[PDB]
Amino acid sequence: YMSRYEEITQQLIFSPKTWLITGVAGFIGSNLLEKLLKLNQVVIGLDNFSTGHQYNLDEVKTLVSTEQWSRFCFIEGDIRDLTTCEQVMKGVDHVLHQAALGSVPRSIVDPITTNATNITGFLNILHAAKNAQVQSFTYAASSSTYGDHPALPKVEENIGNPLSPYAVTKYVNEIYAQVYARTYGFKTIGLRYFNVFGRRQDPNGAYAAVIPKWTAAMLKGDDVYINGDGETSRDFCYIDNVIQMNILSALAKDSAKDNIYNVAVGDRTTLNELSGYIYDELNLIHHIKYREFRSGDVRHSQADVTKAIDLLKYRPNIKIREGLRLSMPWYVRFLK
Amino acid sequence: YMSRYEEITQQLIFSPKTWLITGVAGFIGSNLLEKLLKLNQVVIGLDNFSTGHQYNLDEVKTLVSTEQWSRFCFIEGDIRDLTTCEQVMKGVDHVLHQAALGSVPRSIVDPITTNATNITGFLNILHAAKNAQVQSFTYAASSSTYGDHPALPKVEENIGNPLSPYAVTKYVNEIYAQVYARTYGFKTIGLRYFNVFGRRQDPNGAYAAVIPKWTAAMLKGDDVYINGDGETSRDFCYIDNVIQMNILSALAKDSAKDNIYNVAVGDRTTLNELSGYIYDELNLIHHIKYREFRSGDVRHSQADVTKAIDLLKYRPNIKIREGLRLSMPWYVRFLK
Ligand SMILES: NC(=O)c1ccc[n+]([C@@H]2O[C@H](COP(=O)([O-])OP(=O)(O)OC[C@H]3O[C@@H](n4cnc5c(N)ncnc54)[C@H](O)[C@@H]3O)[C@@H](O)[C@H]2O)c1
Ligand SMILES: NC(=O)c1ccc[n+]([C@@H]2O[C@H](COP(=O)([O-])OP(=O)(O)OC[C@H]3O[C@@H](n4cnc5c(N)ncnc54)[C@H](O)[C@@H]3O)[C@@H](O)[C@H]2O)c1
Repeated sequence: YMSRYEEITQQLIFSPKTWLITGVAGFIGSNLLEKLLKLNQVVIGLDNFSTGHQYNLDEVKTLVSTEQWSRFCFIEGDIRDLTTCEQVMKGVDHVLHQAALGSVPRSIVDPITTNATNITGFLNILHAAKNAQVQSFTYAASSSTYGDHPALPKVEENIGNPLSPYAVTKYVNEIYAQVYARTYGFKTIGLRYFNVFGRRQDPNGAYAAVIPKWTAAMLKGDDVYINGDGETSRDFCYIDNVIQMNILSALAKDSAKDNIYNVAVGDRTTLNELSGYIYDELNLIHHIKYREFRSGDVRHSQADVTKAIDLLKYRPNIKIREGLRLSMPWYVRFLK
Repeated sequence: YMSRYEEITQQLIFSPKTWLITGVAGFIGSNLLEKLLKLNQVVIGLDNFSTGHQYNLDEVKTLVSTEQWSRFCFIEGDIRDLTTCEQVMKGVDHVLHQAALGSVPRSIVDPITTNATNITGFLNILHAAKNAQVQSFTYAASSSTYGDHPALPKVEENIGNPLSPYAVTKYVNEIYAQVYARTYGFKTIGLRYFNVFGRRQDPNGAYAAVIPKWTAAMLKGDDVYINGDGETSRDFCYIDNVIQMNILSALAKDSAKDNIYNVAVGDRTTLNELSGYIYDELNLIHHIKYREFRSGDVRHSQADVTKAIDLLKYRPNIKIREGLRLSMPWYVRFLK
């Protein structure tokens, strides 16, 4: 039972709000779209189809009723354009900012466009939200910001040195958000995601994340590569936990705002064990090589979620094995 | 005497280099242009005249030889456009990046514009220098990076939270510089200026700095406003010290690179004391209200410069009194 979350959702259904989702055609964005429409919220969506896809939007349309779909206004546009940022803010209550170009490798190889997308784009959205006087503002941050801090588990208040331009951009989102609270009274929540996974995470392309990447290859009978020794470890966190945290953040009490929260489950899985896990789960629905470490890549990652548990009454319910199980059927349909 | 600096300056007279100065039409940039052309260097300049002035360029031209001036290539353009950054970099040995929009209050009113010049702008120049593989890269950082840290005097390795949008941008300069060193081997030096003053520091404009502002007001007989009770203190730094630190950094040994240095005197002067000192030196060339503290003002500011003295052989040889004596005639001229 996700008790607090249950209750917040009940409020929303009775007293529906207008939400903006940037990144809405992407993985986490379209997941948020799915749930909010299912709660009868009015949603305004913004995406430029860079890493996101029209087919994410089409899938969501099939997952929700037609009255629900009718409360969704999609706007093709770019967060790098302040003007489009302000137009989409008009009448918004709740901001959920997911639009970014992710990936640590991407940032190393083009820190320029990524800076414009992830810093300039974020400030555009942040400033426009302030001027529009939204009720809340919750944005996607990153565990990569811990950097080279050696402590496990990772606690919000203790971070190291950024090890990639991607880490920098996400850290900058946090600092601008803090200064926005100091300078304007504008109180936000930043969510440091830890390896999110589930339905509609892109398996294709040179920047694919490890779970969909491997799943896709296992299905195709292709090779399953591992960047380094396989001991590199992570806190894989199924999207539903992320959707919970975004919605709790949006209706957080004021004292819980201007804070950063780890979003994860608190577990550690190595890349060796995951390789196993995905195979076992895919083999139930009836169907290995080592290379060099990825540069700018973080060694070990495990979240401490006590802070979100405490302040938001976050209840992480779906762990890695279950979440794989919920996902593999999605990837079969999608890749066939 | 300025032993190491004097040594360096003689070397340059004998074996000229190509220097890029961004912000070349500004206060610090045009002072750097003056010194480098007097040392017969090849200088590439870039400025968009946002806060800079064509007349600073005209002034520098009257102070050097036509042959010296023939080695100044001036480009009117914006560090926000990467292409123009890449162009001004070809054949450059030493980058002195000074272009930015200063002023805390400016950045509160318009955080978007400060962001674009100070972070996007800075990152474009840093990336192009990296790509052109220059010998050195030195940038204007800021004492605002100390934020709310309570130590005084201020020591490079101990900083607090950034207290305005401007402070975020200057802090982010440092972070990107450190990330470029880790990621691409590209070692920069960042210079945390404290309260620089001297010739060609704009006395006009809403964001005018205190020494020039007060000096204009004294000569016109306008009201000298003190923002608070006058015990507020600063480490006022004559330009020539800053010129010094720039050139030392440009030619620093490798191990002195990827480091941050305070650039100041190490002394603390009150606003009360300063209003005295300005008057005193103005009246030797023969010619006061109290209001609210400015919002978000720093109470006391003083640098510890031993790291500069130690690693770069800096000599803070011009103190506030001397510097004010040297600057007062320039202001009398400029203002009549
Ligand atoms: N998936 C993870 O494990 C993870 C981890 C840490 C942080 N994040 C962050 O979560 C957020 C959402 O990530 P995701 O995993 O859904 O990736 P994703 O690539 O599916 O979605 C990102 C979406 O943002 C859109 N977008 C990108 N730049 C845009 C721009 N300039 N203007 C408008 N839209 C733009 C893309 O088209 C895409 O739809 C991003 O900020 C990402 O950095 C994700
Ligand atoms: N003066 C101080 O006490 C002090 C203190 C801390 C930091 N700084 C920093 O020192 C540097 C130089 O400052 P200054 O005091 O000479 O200020 P300044 O305003 O006199 O000069 C800055 C120059 O940069 C140029 N510029 C601004 N944006 C530009 C852009 N996008 N493209 C091209 N040119 C652009 C302006 O036209 C101007 O000529 C700045 O980085 C400033 O933030 C100064």
